[PDB]
Amino acid sequence: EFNILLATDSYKVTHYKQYPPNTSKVYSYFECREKKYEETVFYGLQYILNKYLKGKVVTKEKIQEAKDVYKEHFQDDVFNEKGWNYILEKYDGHLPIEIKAVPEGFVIPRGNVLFTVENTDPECYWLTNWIETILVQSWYPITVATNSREQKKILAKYLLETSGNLDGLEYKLHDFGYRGVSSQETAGIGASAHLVNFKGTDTVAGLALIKKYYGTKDPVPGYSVPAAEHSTITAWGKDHEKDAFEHIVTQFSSVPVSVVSDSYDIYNACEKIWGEDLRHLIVSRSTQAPLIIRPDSGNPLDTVLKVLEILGKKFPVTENSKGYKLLPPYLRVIQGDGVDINTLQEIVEGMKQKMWSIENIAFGSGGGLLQKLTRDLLNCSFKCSYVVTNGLGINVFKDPVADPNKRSKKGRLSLHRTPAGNFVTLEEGKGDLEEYGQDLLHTVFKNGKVTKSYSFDEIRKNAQLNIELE
Amino acid sequence: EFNILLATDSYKVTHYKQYPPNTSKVYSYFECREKKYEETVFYGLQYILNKYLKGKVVTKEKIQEAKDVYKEHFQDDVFNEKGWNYILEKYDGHLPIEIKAVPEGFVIPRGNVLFTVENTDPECYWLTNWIETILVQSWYPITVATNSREQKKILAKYLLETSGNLDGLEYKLHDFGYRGVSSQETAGIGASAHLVNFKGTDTVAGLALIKKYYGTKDPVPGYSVPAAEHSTITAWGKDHEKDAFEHIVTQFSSVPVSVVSDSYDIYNACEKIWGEDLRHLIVSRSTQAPLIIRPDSGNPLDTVLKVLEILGKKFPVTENSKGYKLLPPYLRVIQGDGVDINTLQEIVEGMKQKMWSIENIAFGSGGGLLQKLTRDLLNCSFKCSYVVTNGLGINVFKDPVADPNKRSKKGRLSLHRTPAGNFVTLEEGKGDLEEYGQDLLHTVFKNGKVTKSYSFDEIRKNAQLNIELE
Ligand SMILES: CC(C)(C)OC(=O)N1CCC2(CC1)C[C@@H]2CNC(=O)N1Cc2ccncc2C1
Ligand SMILES: CC(C)(C)OC(=O)N1CCC2(CC1)C[C@@H]2CNC(=O)N1Cc2ccncc2C1
Repeated sequence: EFNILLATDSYKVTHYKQYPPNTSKVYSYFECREKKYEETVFYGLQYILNKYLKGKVVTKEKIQEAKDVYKEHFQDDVFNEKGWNYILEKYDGHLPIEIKAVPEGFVIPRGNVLFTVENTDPECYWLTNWIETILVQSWYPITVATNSREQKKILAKYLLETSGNLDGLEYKLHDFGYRGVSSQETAGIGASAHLVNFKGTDTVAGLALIKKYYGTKDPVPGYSVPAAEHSTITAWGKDHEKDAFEHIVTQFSSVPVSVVSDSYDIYNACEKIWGEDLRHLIVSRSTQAPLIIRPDSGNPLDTVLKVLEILGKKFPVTENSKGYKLLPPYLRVIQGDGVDINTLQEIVEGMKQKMWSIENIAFGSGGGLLQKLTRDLLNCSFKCSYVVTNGLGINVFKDPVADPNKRSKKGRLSLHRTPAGNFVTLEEGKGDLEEYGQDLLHTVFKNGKVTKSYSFDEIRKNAQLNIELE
Repeated sequence: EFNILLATDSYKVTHYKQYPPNTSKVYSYFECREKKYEETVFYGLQYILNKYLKGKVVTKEKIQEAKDVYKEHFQDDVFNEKGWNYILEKYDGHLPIEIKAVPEGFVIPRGNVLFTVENTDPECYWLTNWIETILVQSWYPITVATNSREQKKILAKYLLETSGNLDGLEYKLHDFGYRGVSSQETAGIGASAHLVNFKGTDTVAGLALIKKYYGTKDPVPGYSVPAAEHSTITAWGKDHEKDAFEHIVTQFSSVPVSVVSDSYDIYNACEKIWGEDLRHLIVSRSTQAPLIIRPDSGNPLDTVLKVLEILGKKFPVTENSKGYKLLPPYLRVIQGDGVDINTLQEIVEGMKQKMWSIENIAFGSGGGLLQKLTRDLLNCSFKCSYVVTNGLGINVFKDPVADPNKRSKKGRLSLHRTPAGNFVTLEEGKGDLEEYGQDLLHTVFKNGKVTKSYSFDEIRKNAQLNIELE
């Protein structure tokens, strides 16, 4: 059993004794604080609301367990038993909290309010920041979705330049990250975030998360194809790599198949094994079932270029209408080693310079896609901006002398469209003046109930690229 | 409800069709591959074995669900229903797998076998690498434990040099990482890995994980103390920072209390508020209840040094027997911003150069400790080294021409003590020659049962620093 009373930073257990006396309201907000990643995809809050925050989340037993744990953990009795019992007795253990959020999938520039949190009962002023820790973990799906989207921009730019269109863009960056993340839960969350932008994944955990918490009209939100790993090649023995390749492409003769080719010598594999010995098994394949050759080692750019050079001399290459070289439709390449947002850019630019179409290549990314990301990439942060004490509201904030970048916003916040159609966050309750049209934040959680939800289809629509919007 | 049939990389669903015909055995191993991190702490496999791998992990319902999901995911019927049904019918859904591993908490040089996996039924040759994905996630607790231990070495060195002993070392690096990790599950796993080396944590999730899967003689494996956050200071209003400080130290007058002091001006807070206005409330405190001043912004080293210099002029400083400056026992500092293994080193060395004892300071680390780590840091990797096909065992491996660092080991593996008492991994079944004594790996999992396990107390003992043992 998950216990929300045990799902906070230890020090937050002690904060109910630290706020000003006679405080009836604590109001806090989340932003991806300003100073590359100029705009962020808001995604993942709905998962947290449903899995952890909604319904009866307080019980007699959970309160007693927290009491027992904290007694030993602090070697002291500090723990707001009275405060938690109040929620249990008054609200049947539902959290007296209201959360307002920008719609999921929305693409918002840095430094804007993305969601706000406040208590709905004066007794529970302490609860707003109790749940900071769990809500701030939304940094992860936001960051995966954003970084995945930025890679989609790079791919779109180069695919368009080298081919004249964006056909198949949504399968150009595949999630290989299941083994390389920190947990099963992280795998599902991160994979789901990547699927906001693409349709290809091997991180199966993402599928069930989307089905349970978001939903799609299609049976599944992500797809894959058969592929070898080094074990299915090397098991045949060093002298039998050709036998492995032949067996595998024949087993998967009528679907696309990726075959890792660098077990011993990627260049030999391309030029002699695929390019000569087994060439007859390749050139006979359907356009709907290409062989996808997979290098997996060496300098990513150098290796991709050398593989393409080798294949271009063993297979019939055409020149497309943009002037770029194109392998025959039954043959493609996938680079799935060392791919991150930086190396992706390097590879596609290198290909373009050597006159190879991005049509020729797909990418897989594991650690770079799902694990090599932190909360400080987008400066995802939760801060109190407004309190009511003795019936008077005051606008509060931090502003550390040595770091203006950590200054936080003041007062009650709202998010608005500007006259030019951009975004602006209004501070100090100025949204109440109604000079800027409707607040784009919507109540998504109130008093233990999820009040507004988005489908995965809606999220995908909101997160589209401008070029996709033609 | 976790389903092991949906907890693998998609392509592994297709591998049972790719191995050589009549393969009865696939044998694989995990290492932290050689190229500072020269030695790794082996920790976390026991969690995976118990939570995910043991007992009846296959049911009719789980098979049908996987079948239904993969049909859509692959747009084809590639799923091995028969193979999974065999496990259900023959072994009541228990995995016919044997896993041997080095004891948890063991500190082992890079490039050694840490665990091995093989099928115990010839029909389940495909099962060995099915579970690669889930087992490889052990990289995370291994890496957190290892990186946390490397930071303990730094702290030990400087604490010993500046004070003459290691008293309180186990509380010098505190886990602040709960909000900065990618999920609740990751938080618990990561926190538990840090607790292999230290006793201080705010990531409460780590406590219940340890209790459930490992166990300690003590009631809890980790501890904390009351502390403020920016919201409990700023809520008082910008003109009332002093009132906030006074309220908090008075509420927590007889236990240690950390109070964040950089909301507006860290240097003013130290020199004028703590150092003058509230000095009388500080010098009266017990040595068991110090005020711990917490800066949280600016250059970490520069800020710590300036804070110490300020405090040194407002409070009575002594010189310890090693010649280093020491704040009075009722006053300490905690630096919890921007701390990672690199900045930790820079701060303690800078303090040493300015003649400040490491006794004066403790560290908190969040993102650096639990999130800013990837599988490539220690090159944690799972590879097939031995197969049996047509009754003949063959030693198998990869050895990519362009990257000798990715070469894998050959044949049946074992771990041994050398004549000088170091570790060596024997390949090609050479352990059977008995020239190197007994295999140090133990069977930890066999046919659905955990066969050997370790308490958290034993893991801690195994992971001790030499300087602690000495
Ligand atoms: C056919 C079409 C053009 C629509 O799509 C593609 O051509 N793609 C290129 C090939 C593709 C699908 C997209 C990526 C997957 C093949 N999988 C693969 O190579 N894997 C899986 C995996 C998981 C973890 N680690 C290592 C690997 C190696
Ligand atoms: C008294 C003794 C000498 C034994 O130990 C210390 O002096 N310590 C320094 C103070 C200590 C305990 C060890 C760390 C905790 C105070 N907690 C704290 O500042 N937090 C918690 C937190 C969690 C997430 N993010 C930000 C923070 C800010």
